[PDB]
Amino acid sequence: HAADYVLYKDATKPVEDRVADLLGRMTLAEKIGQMTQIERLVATPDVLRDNFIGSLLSGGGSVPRKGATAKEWQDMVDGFQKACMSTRLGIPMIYGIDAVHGQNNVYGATIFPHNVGLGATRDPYLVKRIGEATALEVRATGIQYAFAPCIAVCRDPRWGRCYESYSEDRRIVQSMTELIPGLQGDVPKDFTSGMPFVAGKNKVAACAKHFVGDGGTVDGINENNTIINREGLMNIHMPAYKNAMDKGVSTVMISYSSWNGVKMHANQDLVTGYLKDTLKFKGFVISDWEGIDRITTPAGSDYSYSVKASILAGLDMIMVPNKYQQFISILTGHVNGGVIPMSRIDDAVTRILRVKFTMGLFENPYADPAMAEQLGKQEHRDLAREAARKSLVLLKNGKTSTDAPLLPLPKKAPKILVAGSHADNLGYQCGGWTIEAQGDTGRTTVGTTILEAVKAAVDPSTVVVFAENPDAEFVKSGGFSYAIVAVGEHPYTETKGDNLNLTIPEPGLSTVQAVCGGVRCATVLISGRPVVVQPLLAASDALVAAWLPGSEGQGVTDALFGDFGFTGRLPRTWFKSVDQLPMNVGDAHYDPLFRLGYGLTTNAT
Repeated sequence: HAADYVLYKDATKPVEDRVADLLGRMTLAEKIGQMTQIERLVATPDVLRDNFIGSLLSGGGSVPRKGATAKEWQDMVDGFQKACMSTRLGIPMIYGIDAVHGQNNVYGATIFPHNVGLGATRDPYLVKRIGEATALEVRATGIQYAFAPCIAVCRDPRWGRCYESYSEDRRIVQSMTELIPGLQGDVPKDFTSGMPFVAGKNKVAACAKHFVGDGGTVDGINENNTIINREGLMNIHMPAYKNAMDKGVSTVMISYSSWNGVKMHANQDLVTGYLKDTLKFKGFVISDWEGIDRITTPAGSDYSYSVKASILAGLDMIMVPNKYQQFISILTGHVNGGVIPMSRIDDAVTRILRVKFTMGLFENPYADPAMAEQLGKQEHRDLAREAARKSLVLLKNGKTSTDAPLLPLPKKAPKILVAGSHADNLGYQCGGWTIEAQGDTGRTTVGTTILEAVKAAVDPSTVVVFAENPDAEFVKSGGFSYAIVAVGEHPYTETKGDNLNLTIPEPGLSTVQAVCGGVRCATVLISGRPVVVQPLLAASDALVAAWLPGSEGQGVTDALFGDFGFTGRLPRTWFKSVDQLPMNVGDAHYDPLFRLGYGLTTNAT
C-alpha cells in the first residue's frame, strides 16, 4: 500500500511470491553473489557489498578472538550483516558454522557428546533436545546456520570422522535425524517432504551432510572412493537423507568422497537426478570447503572446470571460501559464454532465497542481544550431563563371574586414586571440533574434567589423590580403596584422524596396568571409535567406553558412583583386530569382540 512498496520486503506475502519477486529484479552479479559463501577471514564491508555476497562462514577455529564473549560474536556477525543490508537490494547474508556437538568453536559453549556416543543412547528425543539447546547457543552468538547433522553411516572405524557418525547401522542414524527438528523446529502438520523449514529467530537452519556415502570409503580413507553398487548405496548410505527431507532439512552439503570413481561434487545424476528430482529437495545444496577444487587431480589445477562441473551438477552455494574474486569471475564468464544457462543460476538463487525467506532472515537479519545469556546455560549443561551418562557403555564389571561387581563405586572411602592422561584434560574429553577443528589439550573452555567430577561427587571424608602416570609402587603403597583411570585417543578430525592401527597412544595401557596391578580399578576409555581393547580389558576390573563425552564430566561419575545405572549399548561393532576390517553387523564372517548392541547394565545405588 505505500507508494514505494516492494513485494519481496513484505513479510505478510507467501515465500514463493517473495522469492520470485526478488529474483526477477536481480542482476547476474547479484545472483552469483548469492551463490558465494566466504570465510569471515577474507570478509570486509566493501567485499561483502561490492560482490553482493550471499553467505559467510567460520571454519574450525575461525573466531573474532580467543575467548570471545557471545556479544563479541554478535557484534562481528551484525557488522557483516550491516554491509550486506546496505546493498541495492538489501539481501541479508546467512552465517554458517560447525555447531556439531553444541556451538563448539565458541569459548564457554556447552559441549555435548559426539555423535557416536549419542548413538549409544538409542534416545532420539534426547538428541532432539540437544538440537534445541544447540540452536539457542548458536543464536546466542548471532549465527543462523549450523553445518549439522552429519548423517554419515561409518562402515569402517579407521575413518577419522567415525565419531561424527551415530552408528554403522543406518536405522540408528535415521532415528537420530531428530536433531533436525530440534535445531530448526518441528514442521507443520501438512508439511511437504523436501521443503526447507526453520521456525524463526530462535532456531537455525540445519545441514544434512555429507551427501552421500562419506562413511563408506575404502579402508575408511577420508575423502576417498566409496565402492558399492546402487542397491547398497540406497540401502546403507541414503536412507537418512529421506528422513531429513521429511523433517524439512534446509540445506544439504556435498561430500568430498567419490561413488564408484565419480566425485560427488561433479555428480549430476545424484545431486540433481536423485536429491533434487527424486527426493524433491527444495532447499539449497552447498559444497564442502574447496570441495569443487578437489574435483580435479591435482586439486585446484583447473578451477574453471571445477566451477563448470559443480554448478552443472546442481550445487547451489559454493563454500569457496577464500578465492571469491576468482570464483565469481569464472562463473560470470561461463554464464556470459553460454556454458552455464541462466536457468541453472536462477534455480540456485531460488533455493538460496527460499531458505532465507522461509527462516525469517529478511525479518530478523540482526542478532538478539537478549540471547547472549543462552551460551553455556546451566540447563543445557544439565542436558549434556544426562547425554554423557546415557552414552557410556559398560564393557566389563568384574574379572570373573564370581567377583563382587566393582561398579557402582562407593562415594565414601578413606582414600581413592584418580589417574591417567585423560582424567584431568577437558580438551581430550571433548575431542575434535572443540575450539579448534582438530580439538586441543587442556583447559580449553568451561567444563568439568573427570577428576573435578570425582571431587564434586565423593563424601567429604574421601581423600582424592590425582597422579597422571603413577608407577606400580606408588599405587601399592598408597592405601587406596580403588582407582579410576582414564586413558584414550587424542583429539582429531578429518584426515588427521584416519588411523590404520587403532591402538591408543602411550602412556595409556602402561598406566592402566600399573594402577590395576595395585588396586581394584575402573578404566574409563575416551575414544572416537572402537580401539584395540583386549589388553586394557585384561588388566581392568571394570571398563567403560565413554566415547567423547564433552564438557560435562559429571556424566561419567553419575554412572560410576551409581546415581544412575549404565544403559548405553554399542552403536558400532567392536572388532577383535583391525585385520578384520571392515566388519559390520549383518556381515557374513561376523566375529566381533563385542557385537553391536552389547552393553552391561547396573542399577542405581
